[PDB]
Amino acid sequence: GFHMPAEWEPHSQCWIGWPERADNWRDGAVHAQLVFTRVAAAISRFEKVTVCASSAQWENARNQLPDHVRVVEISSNDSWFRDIGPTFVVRREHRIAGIDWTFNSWGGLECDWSLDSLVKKKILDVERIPRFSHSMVLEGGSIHVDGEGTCITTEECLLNKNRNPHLSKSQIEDELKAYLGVRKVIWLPRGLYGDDDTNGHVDNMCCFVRPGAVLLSWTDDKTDPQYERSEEAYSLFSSVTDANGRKFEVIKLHVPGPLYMTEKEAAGVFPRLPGTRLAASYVNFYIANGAIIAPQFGDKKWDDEAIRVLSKTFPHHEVVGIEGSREIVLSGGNIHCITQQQPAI
Amino acid sequence: GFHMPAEWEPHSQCWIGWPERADNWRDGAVHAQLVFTRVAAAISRFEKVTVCASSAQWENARNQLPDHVRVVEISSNDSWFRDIGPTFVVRREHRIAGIDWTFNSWGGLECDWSLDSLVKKKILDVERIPRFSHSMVLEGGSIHVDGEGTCITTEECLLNKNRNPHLSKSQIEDELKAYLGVRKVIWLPRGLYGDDDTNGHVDNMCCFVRPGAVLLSWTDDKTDPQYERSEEAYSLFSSVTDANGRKFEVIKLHVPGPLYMTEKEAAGVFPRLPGTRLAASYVNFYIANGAIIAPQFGDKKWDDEAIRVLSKTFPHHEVVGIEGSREIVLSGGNIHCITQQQPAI
Ligand code: NA
Ligand code: NA
Ligand code: NA
Ligand code: NA
Repeated sequence: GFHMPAEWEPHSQCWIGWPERADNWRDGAVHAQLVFTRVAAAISRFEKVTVCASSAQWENARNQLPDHVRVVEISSNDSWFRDIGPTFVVRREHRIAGIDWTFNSWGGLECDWSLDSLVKKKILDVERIPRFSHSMVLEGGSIHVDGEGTCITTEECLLNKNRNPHLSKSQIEDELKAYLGVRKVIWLPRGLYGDDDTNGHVDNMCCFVRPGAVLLSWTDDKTDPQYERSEEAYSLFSSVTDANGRKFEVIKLHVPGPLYMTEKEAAGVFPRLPGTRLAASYVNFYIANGAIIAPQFGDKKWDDEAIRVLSKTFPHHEVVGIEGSREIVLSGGNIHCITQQQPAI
Repeated sequence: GFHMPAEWEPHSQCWIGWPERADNWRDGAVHAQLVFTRVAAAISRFEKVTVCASSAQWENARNQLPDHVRVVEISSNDSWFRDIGPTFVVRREHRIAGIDWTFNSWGGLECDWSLDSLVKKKILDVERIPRFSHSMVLEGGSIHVDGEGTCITTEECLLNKNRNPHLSKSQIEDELKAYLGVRKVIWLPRGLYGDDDTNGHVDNMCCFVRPGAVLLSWTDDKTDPQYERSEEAYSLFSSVTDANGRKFEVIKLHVPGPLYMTEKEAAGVFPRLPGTRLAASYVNFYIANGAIIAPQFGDKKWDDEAIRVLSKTFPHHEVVGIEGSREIVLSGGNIHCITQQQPAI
């Protein structure tokens, strides 16, 4: 009787990690920490925030973050709490639980994720919230829900042999149905071009706005490899209905750039290579209570256009652009990847 | 308008650390961890418990402790949360706060306590409880209160030049009055003989049973050096009144032994020396909601007598003796030293 509510439904708080590993974040994560502070501070205007830092980083996080953000000590390999935090479910006796999916470092065998694996159970232990363990590998960034019985995902990620090669698509779909409380799963073939680290997480490709409506990463440039992925997703959405028999409205959200890691950015990481195409999309935003917390990549034309489209799309939410989001995407993710909502009960 | 309530007043939870340092706990703390589990499990029958472990120990603590005990990650140098946890105060607007006294490793300059110093603020941050910082050095084990305006302490500890040599007795007393919400401080000259590590903490010498009544560490052996300390305290209690003008009832609680570290015990620590007299007293018990959690040192005569006296003294509480408490005292403390109550509001 539990289900995953939509991200726009009310939250009691948001969980965020704290970056530090010098081999993934340039210059010892100094720039990324400034942006994590900016994101946490912005979200905290709208809902309570907990930032989780290692022992070595706790004082730094506590100094940078404002007093009304809670700072706890939770050790991790890295700081992508969308994927390593628990996925909370509600039953409207316990009324909230967390799903502890198995983590495997985004298909990483094919190199240590043991601390990251413990993040789900540690957060649930802090909150004294029951844990539902699952042997299936899954990351929260790979699924999206409308809270009304529909889930969207990508085949590129969930059917990759680096995830659950013991399972067929039907078996995976049945676990999503049972654990997320959904009745229909929409399988986009592919996520964002260039998102090789996650194998095409849906949260970088498409998300719900409301039941029956999605934002879709888009480019008007038919010569760019993103075009065929976005067009294929657009065609799928235009050909199917949701779990309640609604047609989809699709709103295009144009990708920046393309953006590429510079020599200076790559040199700061102790592998991240000069010229690497960045997996950048404005779709990787977080919905906080009454707010959209949206990336800004330092590409003025597309940054301003994304704020315009998000403001029109979410007319009852305050849209907040976060300067410096390029510093998150240099390490492979964005605002949605670093957050995990806790639904209110 | 805040004051420290008595330890027998209702608690919302109890905070406990988790031992691990091989240079203070024999055999890598394996024996002490069994006893910390025993104490936490016993307290948890009566009130909620949080055990705080380092990243390296979190899984071990989580395995040993029962499911209804919360396990959080808080780093520390060592695990004496009576002295390194916050002292909570209540105002019956915020109704609870924590005092963050300065810690200095029990006068330790005259050798690293930087992580221990952060424990107070970390616990208050987890709970989102306001923090009152104090520049004065103080450990919670060095004071005891009745919740009705009286505090007892020792001169041996608080007037030692290794604590607050900038302050006179009057200045220290005024800080206790202001921060604990007390109107009279009773200064025992001395704590327990042999308690050189803490310089005679009151919690190993004497504690309140109820307003107007104390338990006092005692020996009938006039040849033992404890006798003159206990007799001096008995005479003081018999000569003064409390903050409300009550005379004191004194109940004697006979020390075990004396007990001495064995060669085998000392050899297990990676300094703790063979033959060291142990600073052992049954006074170092914890009052949980409706329970007395009391040491048992493996000295059958005095262990049984302590349970008899505590059961008579606290007729409305369940007395629970903890087997293996000698393993705590080998490292310089006991059940009261490893706990810190959080008062209910
Ligand atoms: Na701060
Ligand atoms: Na991958
Ligand atoms: Na356990
Ligand atoms: Na000392």
